[PDB]
Amino acid sequence: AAKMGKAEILKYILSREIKEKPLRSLSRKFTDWAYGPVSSSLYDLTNVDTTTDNSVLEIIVYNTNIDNRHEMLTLEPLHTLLHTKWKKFAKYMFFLSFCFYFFYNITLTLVSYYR
Amino acid sequence: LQRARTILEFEKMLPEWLRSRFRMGELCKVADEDFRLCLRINEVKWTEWKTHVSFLNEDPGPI
Amino acid sequence: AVLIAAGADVNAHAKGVFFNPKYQHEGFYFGETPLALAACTNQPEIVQLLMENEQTDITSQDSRGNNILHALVTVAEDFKTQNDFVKRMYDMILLRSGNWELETMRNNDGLTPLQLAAKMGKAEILKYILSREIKEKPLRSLSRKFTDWAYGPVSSSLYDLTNVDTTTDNSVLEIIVYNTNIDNRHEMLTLEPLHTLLHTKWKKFAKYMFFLSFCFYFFYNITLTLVSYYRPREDEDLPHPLALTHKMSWLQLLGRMFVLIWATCISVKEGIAIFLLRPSDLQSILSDAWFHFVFFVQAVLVILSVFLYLFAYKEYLACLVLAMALGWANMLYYTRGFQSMGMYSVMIQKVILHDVLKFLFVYILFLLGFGVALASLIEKCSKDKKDCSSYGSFSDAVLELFKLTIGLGDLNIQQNSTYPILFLFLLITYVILTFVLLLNMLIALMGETVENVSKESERIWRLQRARTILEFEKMLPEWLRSRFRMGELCKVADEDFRLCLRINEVKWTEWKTHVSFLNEDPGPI
Amino acid sequence: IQKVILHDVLKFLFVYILFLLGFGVALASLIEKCSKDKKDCSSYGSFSDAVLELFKLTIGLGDLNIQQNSTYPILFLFLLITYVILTFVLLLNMLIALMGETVENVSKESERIWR
Ligand SMILES: CCCCCCCC/C=C/CCCCCCCC(=O)O[C@@H](COC(=O)CCCCCCCCCCCCCCC)COP(=O)([O-])OCC[N+](C)(C)C
Ligand SMILES: CCCCCCCC/C=C/CCCCCCCC(=O)O[C@@H](COC(=O)CCCCCCCCCCCCCCC)COP(=O)([O-])OCC[N+](C)(C)C
Ligand SMILES: CCCCCCCC/C=C\CCCCCCCC(=O)O[C@@H](COC(=O)CCCCCCCCCCCCCCC)COP(=O)([O-])OCC[N+](C)(C)C
Ligand SMILES: CCCCCCCC/C=C\CCCCCCCC(=O)O[C@@H](COC(=O)CCCCCCCCCCCCCCC)COP(=O)([O-])OCC[N+](C)(C)C
Ligand SMILES: CCCCCCCC/C=C\CCCCCCCC(=O)O[C@@H](COC(=O)CCCCCCCCCCCCCCC)COP(=O)([O-])OCC[N+](C)(C)C
Ligand SMILES: CCCCCCCC/C=C\CCCCCCCC(=O)O[C@@H](COC(=O)CCCCCCCCCCCCCCC)COP(=O)([O-])OCC[N+](C)(C)C
Ligand SMILES: CCCCCCCC/C=C\CCCCCCCC(=O)O[C@@H](COC(=O)CCCCCCCCCCCCCCC)COP(=O)([O-])OCC[N+](C)(C)C
Ligand SMILES: CCCCCCCC/C=C\CCCCCCCC(=O)O[C@@H](COC(=O)CCCCCCCCCCCCCCC)COP(=O)([O-])OCC[N+](C)(C)C
Ligand SMILES: CCCCCCCC/C=C\CCCCCCCC(=O)O[C@@H](COC(=O)CCCCCCCCCCCCCCC)COP(=O)([O-])OCC[N+](C)(C)C
Ligand SMILES: CCCCCCCC/C=C\CCCCCCCC(=O)O[C@@H](COC(=O)CCCCCCCCCCCCCCC)COP(=O)([O-])OCC[N+](C)(C)C
Ligand SMILES: CCCCCCCC/C=C\CCCCCCCC(=O)O[C@@H](COC(=O)CCCCCCCCCCCCCCC)COP(=O)([O-])OCC[N+](C)(C)C
Ligand SMILES: CCCCCCCC/C=C\CCCCCCCC(=O)O[C@@H](COC(=O)CCCCCCCCCCCCCCC)COP(=O)([O-])OCC[N+](C)(C)C
Ligand code: NA
Ligand code: NA
Repeated sequence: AAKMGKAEILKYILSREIKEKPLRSLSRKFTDWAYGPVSSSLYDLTNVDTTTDNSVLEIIVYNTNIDNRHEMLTLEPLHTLLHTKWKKFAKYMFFLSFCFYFFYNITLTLVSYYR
Repeated sequence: LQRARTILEFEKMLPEWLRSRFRMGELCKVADEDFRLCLRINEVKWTEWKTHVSFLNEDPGPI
Repeated sequence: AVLIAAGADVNAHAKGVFFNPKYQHEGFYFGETPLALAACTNQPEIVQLLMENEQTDITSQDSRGNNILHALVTVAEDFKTQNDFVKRMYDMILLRSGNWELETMRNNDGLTPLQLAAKMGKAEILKYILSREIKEKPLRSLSRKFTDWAYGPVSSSLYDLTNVDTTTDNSVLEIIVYNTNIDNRHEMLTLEPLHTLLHTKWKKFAKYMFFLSFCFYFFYNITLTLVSYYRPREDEDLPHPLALTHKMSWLQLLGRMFVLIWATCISVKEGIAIFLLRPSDLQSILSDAWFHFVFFVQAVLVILSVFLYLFAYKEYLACLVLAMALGWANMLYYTRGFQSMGMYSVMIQKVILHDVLKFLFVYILFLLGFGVALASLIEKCSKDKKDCSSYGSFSDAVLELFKLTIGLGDLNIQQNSTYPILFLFLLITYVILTFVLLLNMLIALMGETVENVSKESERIWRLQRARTILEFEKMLPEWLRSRFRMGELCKVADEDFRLCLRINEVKWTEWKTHVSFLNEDPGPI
Repeated sequence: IQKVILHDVLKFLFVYILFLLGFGVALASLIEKCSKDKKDCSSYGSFSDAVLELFKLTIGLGDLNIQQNSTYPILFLFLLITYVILTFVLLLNMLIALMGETVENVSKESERIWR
């Protein structure tokens, strides 16, 4: 479904929640607790995070064939998962890549202007 | 979408011991003899009032 | 119902940390009592069942001092997210209580439920309270809006001004104008008693104090300009004219004395105002205290140039010229006295922040980047003739590319370059990026900005004028505050005298027999 | 033409003249006397002369010489670039965008106004 860009089916599978008791273990979304209007849910990450090969997240980002990649990344477990990777490690590696490339351009400029 | 490609390219050049330090999700028991890694999202809904029946924990705090 | 009949305590307080959460997603605050829980979860039949029991204490307070009405204000949200149940729960509990005990109670911050709604920006609840009108006879004195007379489609109403006008501390009007936290101040000032009240203050005193502030600041800039343009330019005529360092009995000497005195008065007045309203937020520095900052810098540069001449350090002339240029630019503050020019100044502020700053960042990158590459391609000109290239250094190349952008001068492609074809390639690439792409895209992006903010620019202007009105009101003497008095004293109920504001109205669509009124005879009496 | 003059052009001219006359006095009072050996050492030598130079810059005629007879040459260049940003980048481009809003509204009614 991720490979062929079927966004309606993909939304249904990633957030499937079965409240009936004998078939509850077929869910991928679970309610952990609730009180009044407030609740907290858990989303299954088994074959969607990048800990295995050909995961759902990797297939969507690198899929040059389909035309709706930027709509499929709005879906519910994928959006928070990219946010968590940016906050923990990815924002600091991006700043360090900027600093090394800036110092590379400064030095190349100064040795060419002051020949 | 452009920033997402930058994130996954940074993730592949990390050593395997450092991939284990930055770990998305928590190990949870969702059913009898069924342990899955899960991601937590909170929510507030004011429009559909129902009696809550299906839950994993009776006590609703951060535990 | 089975538990209450068997002796369950109807006054218990759930006071744990889950019921008083530090962050929003970790719990659910509702006011800690069983009556408040049933109201906040939209259960109107349990609320009715609880209030009929005579053991239920309807006026109790929780750990932070909130009663039942404070708690409903805290959980309220707008119509798209929550519908209108919270407003309906407020009305049902208030009428059952039957007096003014609940709405005059203060929490641990010292706030009534009316003050708390203004502080938290709850616009739906605030609209309901300010215009509450109860037509049923025994509960009529709980109203804040009264019908004075009516005849056919024409009627005249009175609005209670008790804790909303600025005659007391922490009034509703003052809380809304100075609330830098919320994002909907300019929507809340459209509400019914607040809008006419600002109109009345402008007509009676505030429009005349605004004109007098303009005249004094204009004469201050005229005199500062004339004594700086007409300095004694002679080397032998040393003394600076400002403040009369050599008393010479010259007529019109008082303008040179006016500038030194008036610059001190600005620097004290703006020194106090920046102290009392200090922002912890850069968006509030630009949206409230901008013209406090730039009037203060201008007055300091005038005082600082006086000390530099009296010690003769020659840098006094630089401080004077920066003070003149900033002074005439500061005249744009006074456009907010008109609707047409005031909305135009709102547009200027939005276009600078959304469009102009992004353009300047990319343009300077292209200017400095192409500037070094062209300058390092030019050979030495120490041989026979001088003046063989205008791109001979980095400073010279940047100046030539800047003049090309604004279209001044001439273009010579015959420089002293080692590679003349490569020189022309880089120069044409610069023209395409700036003349064809970036300047034309700036015009198109401004068209999108103008379309969005034109919907809101009238309400943003009225918020700016409202801050000017309340600042003028605080500098009046107490005997003169009594002369300009909003409202009239009216008898709205038996032994109940309130200050009220009158608003007239014509309604052609709902025909009814008029029953509730304060006066049988409908004229101006 | 009548609607654009009244709604857009008159507001532009008021703010432009304030910037023109205000920056004109400040630049002119920074220029030294030219009574010594050579004449014609500055084109900003008076208030009338400085206003003419800033007007020609706006409509793009002539040449630009930053080497005047200023006491403080860096301060002279700072005020001149600030004038360019306020008029060339901000006010002239915003005028085009505001005319687009005026054309959209009055095009609905312009046939009935003509009749
Ligand atoms: C401290 C010196 C500042 C200027 C320095 C220049 C470079 C630094 C630039 C820094 C970034 C600029 C961003 C400014 C954003 C807000 C501007 C603004 O208020 O827009 C207003 C337009 O009228 C103006 O005042 C704008 C004109 C530009 C400033 C004048 C240039 C200086 C002139 C001479 C140069 C001498 C400089 C001498 C000192 C170096 C209208 O806005 P508003 O809708 O009414 O809402 C704000 C008002 N409110 C907050 C009360 C509600
Ligand atoms: C698309 C159009 C827009 C373009 C805009 C950007 C384009 C910028 C264009 C730049 C072209 C000018 C540089 C060429 C070099 C000339 C020589 C020179 O004197 O350089 C000197 C440095 O000069 C400076 O430091 C410049 C000072 C102004 C800085 C930017 C203005 C701030 C605007 C804020 C207002 C914001 C408004 C408020 C916001 C609402 C030193 O070099 P030198 O070799 O030693 O020279 C001899 C020195 N001597 C002269 C004393 C003897
Ligand atoms: C907890 C957060 C940090 C955790 C991870 C940190 C360790 C790193 C993890 C793994 C090691 C890195 C593998 C190879 C590195 C090669 C470097 C290189 O060629 O540049 C690469 C940047 O590469 C970067 O990731 C930027 C940071 C430099 C890493 C240097 C490691 C030492 C740490 C710091 C040393 C002392 C500094 C101390 C600073 C205080 C190329 O950049 P690019 O963006 O990939 O490609 C260009 C853009 N493009 C896509 C358009 C083409
Ligand atoms: C019935 C209607 C009138 C009733 C009230 C009248 C009495 C006054 C009431 C109270 C007294 C005033 C208190 C202090 C005054 C200090 C002056 C000063 O520093 O300038 C202040 C203006 O201040 C003004 O209000 C403008 C009018 C000057 C008041 C002078 C009183 C004598 C009256 C006239 C004398 C003879 C003239 C005769 C004319 C025919 C500063 O202006 P600002 O706007 O506050 O701040 C700058 C803008 N900013 C916010 C961006 C920073
Ligand atoms: C225009 C100059 C061009 C050249 C300037 C160059 C720089 C340009 C810089 C900025 C451009 C803007 C310039 C500022 C304009 C003036 C301020 C103002 O707004 O006045 C306003 C009111 O003020 C009046 O009452 C009108 C003046 C009548 C005389 C009253 C004198 C007061 C003394 C009496 C007491 C004596 C007490 C003293 C002794 C005790 C006019 O606005 P309005 O729209 O008519 O108000 C109605 C608004 N409403 C309909 C929405 C409700
Ligand atoms: C074309 C004939 C041939 C040439 C004739 C040449 C000579 C012509 C002489 C005089 C006519 C000059 C204009 C005066 C009338 C403007 C009307 C207007 O819309 O004002 C508006 C603002 O506009 C201002 O008033 C702001 C200041 C403008 C500067 C002129 C001072 C006004 C007093 C005149 C003294 C003269 C000083 C200037 C001397 C040149 C009114 O403000 P507002 O009501 O709050 O906002 C409107 C929005 N609303 C309608 C929905 C509420
Ligand atoms: C000019 C004189 C020097 C000033 C320098 C420092 C001034 C900076 C101080 C204050 C302005 C910073 C923003 C604070 C308020 C945010 C609101 C906003 O509109 O920002 C916008 C622009 O912001 C950017 O991201 C542009 C990137 C660079 C801006 C700063 C460097 C100036 C570039 C070279 C200039 C030097 C040239 C000098 C020589 C020619 C964010 O983009 P947005 O999405 O459209 O915002 C929508 C609103 N929102 C945030 C709520 C979503
Ligand atoms: C408050 C903050 C706002 C300030 C303004 C805003 C920030 C503006 C940012 C930067 C402005 C200044 C840039 C640094 C260079 C200094 C210039 C210099 O000193 O010239 C000297 C060094 O010149 C060189 O060595 C060659 C150039 C080196 C830097 C390469 C520029 C490309 C950067 C591209 C990306 C940069 C930007 C990226 C996008 C933003 C020599 O030059 P000269 O011609 O031989 O001098 C003759 C006189 N003299 C012989 C007596 C000495
Ligand atoms: C995917 C495709 C995109 C990229 C494609 C390339 C890949 C990039 C990789 C490498 C770059 C290849 C150049 C090698 C470096 C040599 C430079 C050199 O010698 O200067 C040469 C000029 O050079 C130019 O003017 C053109 C350079 C850019 C070519 C790319 C065209 C861009 C498309 C736009 C198409 C229109 C542009 C055509 C404009 C001519 C000649 O030097 P000279 O000054 O003549 O010698 C002195 C004069 N004399 C003869 C009297 C003795
Ligand atoms: C040009 C020659 C000298 C003329 C001077 C006197 C001419 C004045 C005579 C008549 C025009 C005045 C308006 C009367 C009719 C109102 C309709 C209107 O569109 O006005 C608008 C502009 O009005 C302003 O407020 C602009 C502020 C200054 C205008 C007057 C000074 C000119 C500035 C310097 C020029 C001198 C430059 C000379 C040297 C270069 C009001 O804004 P609006 O909200 O968009 O209006 C919508 C319609 N409404 C009112 C129904 C709401
Ligand atoms: C019908 C109404 C429409 C009329 C047109 C529209 C109205 C236009 C408004 C104004 C136009 C005229 C401005 C007044 C100055 C007179 C100029 C002068 O006489 O020069 C003399 C005085 O020059 C000086 O003393 C220095 C400048 C003083 C005023 C400061 C201007 C800043 C105002 C900023 C805000 C103002 C605007 C605010 C926004 C609107 C000397 O100058 P000179 O170079 O040495 O002369 C040489 C020849 N001579 C030696 C033989 C003598
Ligand atoms: C909240 C922050 C906003 C406000 C910040 C400041 C607060 C305002 C409060 C006080 C103003 C501070 C200046 C003190 C007065 C001294 C003036 C002076 O001596 O002239 C100086 C130049 O001066 C300049 O060119 C820059 C002046 C404006 C600086 C503000 C930058 C605006 C942001 C835009 C950033 C880019 C702008 C950078 C452009 C350089 C030097 O004089 P000179 O001509 O060199 O001397 C003769 C030449 N000689 C050396 C050969 C012998
Ligand atoms: Na031109
Ligand atoms: Na030209």
